[PDB]
Amino acid sequence: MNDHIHRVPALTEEEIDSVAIKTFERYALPSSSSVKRKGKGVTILWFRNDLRVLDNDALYKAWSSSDTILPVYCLDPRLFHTTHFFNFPKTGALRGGFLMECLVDLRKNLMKRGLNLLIRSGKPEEILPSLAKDFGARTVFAHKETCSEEVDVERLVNQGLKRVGNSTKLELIWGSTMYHKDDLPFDVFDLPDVYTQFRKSVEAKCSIRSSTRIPLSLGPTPSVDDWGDVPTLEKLGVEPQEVTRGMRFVGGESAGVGRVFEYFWKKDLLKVYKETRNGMLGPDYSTKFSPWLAFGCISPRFIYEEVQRYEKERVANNSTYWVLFELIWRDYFRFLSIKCGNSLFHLGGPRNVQGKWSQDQKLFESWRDAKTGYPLIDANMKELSTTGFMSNRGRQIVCSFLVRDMGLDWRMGAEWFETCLLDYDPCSNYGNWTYGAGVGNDPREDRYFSIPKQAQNYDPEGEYVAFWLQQLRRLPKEKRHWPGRLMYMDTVVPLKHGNG
Amino acid sequence: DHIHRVPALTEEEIDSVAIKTFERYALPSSSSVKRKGKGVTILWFRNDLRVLDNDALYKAWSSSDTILPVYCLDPRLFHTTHFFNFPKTGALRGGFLMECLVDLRKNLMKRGLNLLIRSGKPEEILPSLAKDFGARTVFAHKETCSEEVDVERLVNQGLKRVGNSTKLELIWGSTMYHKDDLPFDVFDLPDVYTQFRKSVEAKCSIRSSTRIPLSLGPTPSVDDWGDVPTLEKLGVEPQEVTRGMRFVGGESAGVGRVFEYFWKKDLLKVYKETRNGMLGPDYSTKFSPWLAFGCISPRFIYEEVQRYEKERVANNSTYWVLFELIWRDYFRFLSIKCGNSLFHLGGPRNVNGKWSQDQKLFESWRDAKTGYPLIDANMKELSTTGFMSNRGRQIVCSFLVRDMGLDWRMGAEWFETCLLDYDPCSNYGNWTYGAGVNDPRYFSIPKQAQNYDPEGEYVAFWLQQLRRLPKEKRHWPGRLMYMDTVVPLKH
DNA sequence: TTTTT
DNA sequence: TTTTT
Ligand SMILES: Cc1cc2nc3c(=O)[nH]c(=O)nc-3n(C[C@H](O)[C@H](O)[C@H](O)COP(=O)(O)OP(=O)(O)OC[C@H]3O[C@@H](n4cnc5c(N)ncnc54)[C@H](O)[C@@H]3O)c2cc1C
Ligand SMILES: Cc1cc2nc3c(=O)[nH]c(=O)nc-3n(C[C@H](O)[C@H](O)[C@H](O)COP(=O)(O)OP(=O)(O)OC[C@H]3O[C@@H](n4cnc5c(N)ncnc54)[C@H](O)[C@@H]3O)c2cc1C
Ligand SMILES: Nc1nc(=O)c2c([nH]1)NC[C@@H]1CN(c3ccc(C(=O)N[C@@H](CCC(=O)O)C(=O)O)cc3)CN21
Ligand SMILES: Nc1nc(=O)c2c([nH]1)NC[C@@H]1CN(c3ccc(C(=O)N[C@@H](CCC(=O)O)C(=O)O)cc3)CN21
Ligand SMILES: [Cl-]
Ligand SMILES: [Cl-]
Ligand SMILES: [Cl-]
Repeated sequence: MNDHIHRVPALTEEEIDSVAIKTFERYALPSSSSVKRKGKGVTILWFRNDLRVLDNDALYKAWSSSDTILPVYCLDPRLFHTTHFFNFPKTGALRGGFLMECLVDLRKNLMKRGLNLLIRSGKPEEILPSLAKDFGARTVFAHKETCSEEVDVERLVNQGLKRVGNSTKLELIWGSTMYHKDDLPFDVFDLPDVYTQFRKSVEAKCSIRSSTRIPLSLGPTPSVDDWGDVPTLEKLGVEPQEVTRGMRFVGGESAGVGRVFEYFWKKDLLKVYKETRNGMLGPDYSTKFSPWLAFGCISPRFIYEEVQRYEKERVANNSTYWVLFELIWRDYFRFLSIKCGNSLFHLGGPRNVQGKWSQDQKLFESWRDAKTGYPLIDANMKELSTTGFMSNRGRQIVCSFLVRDMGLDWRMGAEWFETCLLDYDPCSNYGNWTYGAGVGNDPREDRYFSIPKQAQNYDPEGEYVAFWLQQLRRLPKEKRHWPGRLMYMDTVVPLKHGNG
Repeated sequence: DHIHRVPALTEEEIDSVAIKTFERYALPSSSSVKRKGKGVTILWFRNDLRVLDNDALYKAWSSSDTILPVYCLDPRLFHTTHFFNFPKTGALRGGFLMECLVDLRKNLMKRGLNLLIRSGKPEEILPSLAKDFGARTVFAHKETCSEEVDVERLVNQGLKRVGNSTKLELIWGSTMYHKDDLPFDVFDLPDVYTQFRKSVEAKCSIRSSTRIPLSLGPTPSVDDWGDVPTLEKLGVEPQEVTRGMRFVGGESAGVGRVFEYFWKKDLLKVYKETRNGMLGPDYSTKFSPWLAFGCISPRFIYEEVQRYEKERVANNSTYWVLFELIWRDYFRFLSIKCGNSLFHLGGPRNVNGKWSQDQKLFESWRDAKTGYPLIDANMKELSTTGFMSNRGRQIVCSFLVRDMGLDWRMGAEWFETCLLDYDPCSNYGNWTYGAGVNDPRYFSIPKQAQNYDPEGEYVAFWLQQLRRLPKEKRHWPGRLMYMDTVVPLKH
């Protein structure tokens, strides 16, 4: 396989810059004298989880409705407080570091287009109105978000701008999804409660829009005395962390488009994606696009166009389709977050299921700290805390284990994923947790995963567990799955099914 | 005949009062706001059938040099109810709607505009008009519930299909407190009304009503402004009010009733004392039918309350009218938070109980043959007038759910057919609340009869056979004097 | 019913 | 906890 730490993408920094230039050139708006800018005044572009220049409608609209743009990112102190119910760190060190890399790359890429990124630490509803006043901005453009916390910030910013006068308007633009909200065959209040019904409808009745093309010249900015430093984690009360084993994701749009190139074109792996996507070990088994999608470093419309080109130039098969099937799951949970609102975060979930659930700290800590006694579980939980990533197969398994085998309040698992995952997204995280916990609005199915069966089918040689739990390396297949207590450790709970 | 027009003003008195109200609130001139070169716009009316305090109308006017107002008679409005298939719009509300449209056209014409009336789906009508007239924009008020928001989607996509350029602009209205001014996003709306009320009263201001110029013209050149469709064309047999309150449709009549209730009769200052009554126009504002169609707005009502508090009296009753309008806002915002759970058997909380849909039981409730005078008189008033007292609505809801054990949506859908003031937010909001399937309650029929109809005058008015009887037997008559009871009382 | 003893 | 045995 290779026992080195695996950079994602694995491209050299010079390969990344070359691919980035070619990609930006391929999708560039071939000049635009037709767009009228003169006399349109100053605008502020407020970045959140859309840290890219490519295929960015908020940026396009800001540019087309102004003569001067002030791009701004606010490091919101609330991002580094604690989680809602159980008070874990709101943002763990690994995602914190990924965010900083995203910001460094965004500033660099904006500079290539005649702009810069203003960085400030503080609450957007305090920073943005002050900037709008100082620079005389007519508008603040930003992407629309869906969940409670984010929409509350939108309200506070809008009310803040109002409080300094009329004129300055907050303009929120839909983004994030492969299928556009406005193009759906239903309002989101009537979103089907079954995914298959949603997928069939959009596939039959909708089209995917082309990527928005962005000009190579986006300047000028206003005259700014201090563009601000990239913040450091220590200032935010977070101890920096470096990956010591496994995958080391690299933040930013440049690296993100680099990974699309790497996975699709250089390694030619898209043609077998459906075959390998239930793997757990290494970068090759799946796209690994999720951290870049969560921060908006890349966009699904861009990915879809790359898939289209791959299908023309190389091959179209069930694997080239399945990547889109999975991006449609991302769309679904995004839209479902609007339909469900805060019931997405409640114990009973969307259908308000009753009864039970332990919050035993000792049990939870054994799951969190990879000390359950089941190698399959512990390896996954160790991968998570070490790298900020876990395989899709692993996420499903550790969810079932915590809910069903341990009997724990599922929100303890969801909030720990919120702390740890580079790709943390409230819609996808709480969506999949409620789905896996059996508290979604989807019809009743008892989705119990057998740990022994999962180990045999998806880690048949014990390669995955041996990688993360190196004391198991010397053992053959069967002991890797079931090592026994002295070699490994005690089991904290019995298994509900598939032998105790 | 014992028929009471609401308001009790002649058509000419209504005109006089409306003129004075329009002039009081008129925007004094406005050459300042420039219009020239701004092109054609379409104003799409739905349940906002007024000129006063209309932000959709003002924005359409300020962003254009020419305005085409349109109302579409949507055929889906005259199909059937969702679960139990009663008429989607009953004859009495249908008649009220047509009167509102005639008045709106009149009031728009007096401002140099007109009203284009077409029968059909907005998503088919509006894009065609946009294209033919070269409209840059279609302005309309934003709605909150599934059916209305689906029409918004279909119109938007229909405009995209003719081309880019033509944009649908949806404006928040309807409420006393503005959505954008709330101290929380609607996803975090308090599940208890009292917390909502205390929050908005402490942290929000009520905006001044939007003032409208007296001259709004011109319109485009239009060949046929369209006739008002008859109820018979739409598959509804006309119905007249044969007894009780006869509400008069339109903004003019609505502003007339505000004048009548507040100023002519001076009743606002006792509103809280009288509001649990059931007989006659005097006991409450009776604003609801005009509010439901948007013939009047709560910001205008608040401005009239302020003036009354200055020119007449301020006390607990003058406040209480605002308290109740805040309930209207709450259910509107709750419709967004709850979505379609507002219409489901289990409600927002998804309660799992057991509920009969027995057709025989439901019909004795519907047709005022329960054998309980208080219940039957209220149900008769509803079917005869399209209105029922607030006190009555609470009682008949309690009776249907708890004494008869019926699926509450049967009663909610019957209200949807009959009520002049039908509003999905307020109706299904109040039914879920009353049925105990709300976000956060039994009525004793005998107690209610004694406390809110002591002399039996209400039941006697609607139930002719009780009129001869003394109050003792008006409360509890019996089989021979009235009829048998279809179910016993739970308590 | 995406992925599930 | 609008009105509530
Ligand atoms: C308990 C649990 C929690 C999860 N939390 C998150 C989360 O916080 N953020 C997140 O992005 N995904 C989450 N997922 C979904 C999924 O596991 C990850 O998106 C996936 O593992 C990322 O790896 P990849 O990019 O190589 O995925 P691929 O298999 O290559 O899929 C391609 C893309 O499709 C999307 N996708 C794939 N599967 C899902 C899915 N199950 N739900 C939604 N989108 C999907 C992602 O954008 C992903 O990048 C969660 C799943 C579970 C079971
Ligand atoms: C089962 C049930 C169903 C209802 N259905 C509707 C409906 O479809 N449409 C509707 O407008 N009202 C509905 N209501 C609320 C209320 O009964 C009526 O608004 C009221 O009777 C109208 O009479 P009024 O204008 O004279 O009220 P007033 O006592 O004079 O109150 C003034 C205004 O405040 C508002 N208001 C008062 N009470 C309520 C309330 N409980 N909920 C919301 N707003 C209120 C109304 O806009 C009303 O016009 C319902 C109540 C119940 C119990
Ligand atoms: N990025 C992100 N955005 C979020 O909105 C979010 C997360 N992450 N992670 C988990 C938290 C928890 N979420 C919650 C959980 C509960 C309520 C809630 O119950 N609110 C009440 C109203 C206010 C109150 O009384 O607390 C409700 O009735 O909905 C809201 C948001 C928001 N969640
Ligand atoms: N004016 C008005 N507007 C409405 O939206 C409305 C009324 N009146 N009167 C009652 C009906 C019933 N309402 C309903 C009831 C159920 C769903 C519903 O359950 N929809 C599904 C998705 C579509 C489906 O599967 O049927 C859902 O999951 O929410 C929607 C609207 C809309 N209601
Ligand atoms: Cl976008
Ligand atoms: Cl308005
Ligand atoms: Cl009467």
